[PDB]
Amino acid sequence: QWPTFATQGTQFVRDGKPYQVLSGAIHFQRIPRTYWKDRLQKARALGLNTVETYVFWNLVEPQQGQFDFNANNDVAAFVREAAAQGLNVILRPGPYACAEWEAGGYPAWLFGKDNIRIRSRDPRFLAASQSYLDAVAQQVRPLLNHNGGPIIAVQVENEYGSYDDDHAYMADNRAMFVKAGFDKALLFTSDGADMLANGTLPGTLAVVNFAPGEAKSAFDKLIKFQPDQPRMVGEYWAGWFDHWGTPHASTNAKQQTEELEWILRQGHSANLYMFIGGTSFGFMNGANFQGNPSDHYAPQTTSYDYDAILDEAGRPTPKFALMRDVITRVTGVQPPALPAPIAMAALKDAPLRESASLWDNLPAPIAIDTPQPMEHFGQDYGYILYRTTVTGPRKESLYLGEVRDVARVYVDQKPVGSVERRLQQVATEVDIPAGQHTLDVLVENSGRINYGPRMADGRAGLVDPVLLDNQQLTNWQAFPLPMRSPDSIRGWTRNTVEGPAFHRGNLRIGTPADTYLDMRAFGKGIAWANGVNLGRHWNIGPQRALYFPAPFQRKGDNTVVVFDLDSTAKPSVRGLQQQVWITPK
Repeated sequence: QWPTFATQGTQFVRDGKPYQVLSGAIHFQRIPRTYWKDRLQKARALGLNTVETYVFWNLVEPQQGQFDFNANNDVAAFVREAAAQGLNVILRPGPYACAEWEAGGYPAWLFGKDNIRIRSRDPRFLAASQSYLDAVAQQVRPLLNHNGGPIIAVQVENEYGSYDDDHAYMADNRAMFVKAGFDKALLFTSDGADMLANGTLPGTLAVVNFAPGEAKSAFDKLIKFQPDQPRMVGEYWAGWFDHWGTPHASTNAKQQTEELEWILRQGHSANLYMFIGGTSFGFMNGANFQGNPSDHYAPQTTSYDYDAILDEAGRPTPKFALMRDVITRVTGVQPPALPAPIAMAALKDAPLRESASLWDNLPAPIAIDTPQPMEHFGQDYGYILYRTTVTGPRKESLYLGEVRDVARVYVDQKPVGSVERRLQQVATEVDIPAGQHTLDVLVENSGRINYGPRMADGRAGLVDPVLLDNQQLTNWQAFPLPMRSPDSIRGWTRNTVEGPAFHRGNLRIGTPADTYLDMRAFGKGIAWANGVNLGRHWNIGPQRALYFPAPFQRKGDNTVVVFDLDSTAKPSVRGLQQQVWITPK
């Protein structure tokens, strides 16, 4: 039996004794499962006594009614590994996680044709929430603290106060958590310090989330709001995340270390966000679109390095020893040793000598009168092509409206422009020769918005009327391109191909070892290595390589396939022992 965990006045208690929660965020779906134990042992080496993780709904119910808690989705196995390393667990199932993650964690299929309003009291959304909460609770039921397990606390929703203040909606969520059985652990909410009246529920513990430099101010607000309960920072943002096209974050370790010591010397509990951020593999990054008039769509990078205590690859940064020493001073307890370090390896340049045109890799066409977003065709992530026929000679403006999120436009497979809502673009000029010609509008889902008043419109692809000058274009074909396996690619040749195209070759590995796959030869797209979609690459930066951890590798030849929207002059890849950061173009 794990020790009991409760509150008693202004403190937490564990087996009835005063207890200060010392927690770090590790998202188990962002860390290779083989490496869960390593990251948990590093959390213990910092002096932490607790790990905290979200569950991402869109990974564990990828198709409605079809749950998956296998492999890297195995939340119960992650929790058991944490217990095995002597750590309490704080579980945050959402359903909304935020987390700089695709759609804040919401399944793509919620944005389909039924016109469900997410994060609201739409009965379809509430029923879908309950089904998901029941499923997660069944996975972890014996692990909940009142059943004798290590899960000491469970968060209800996430920062709802930054979204709205419908207290009935929050009460509905608490009641769903209770029906699922999560009341066998301490329930709580987290909010920004100015958002507590909006996001909380009387009778349920609140904790506060805040940035470096805000600790004194934010705790003053939490204590005023909730004077008779324990004090905890549910997320101390000890780092920050990146957007494509903006510099890699560099945050102030001295500030964070001194403020952490101040927090802990008050007796307050804390969760460091992130302890390690890891990677949003595949298409699973999020995006911002904030509320000010000068704010626009802003997609996040594949790496979730976060300038965290541990970097993306699990290596301690200088901030690790700084904060470890803080916790050692406060607790008076010498922490356990770090595990043996996990090595990085360099791999020689490997040409990718085969190419395959995207145009030779389309599915059967789907007939539509006007473009529709990808969820209309059952598609969650990746690309979608819209095709129609046009007649020239015309040099006119093609209006696409609010593209979600990047459109490449072609005429007879020759590029004639691009349109990104990131850049406030809604149209491109197109030159159409005399006669009939094929207009192709290829759209990338760059990641559904994960936060803010715009996140409920999670439709990806095209949604607006398409016009050429003042004439609406109708009668199209849609081609969903989720790119679920590279094994299906056809049209392979050793000739040069224009973008958009795939590129393939072997990367020989003697003994598997963590490496960064250098993407500097390429323009923009995604990459598979040994059959794993490692995520996105883009020459505008700041990230320019892709983490390829040892457990995704095999001994000997490893197939690499790289998708590039742009024509690639010299396609090849190499193994680096460090991330490549550049100043955005």
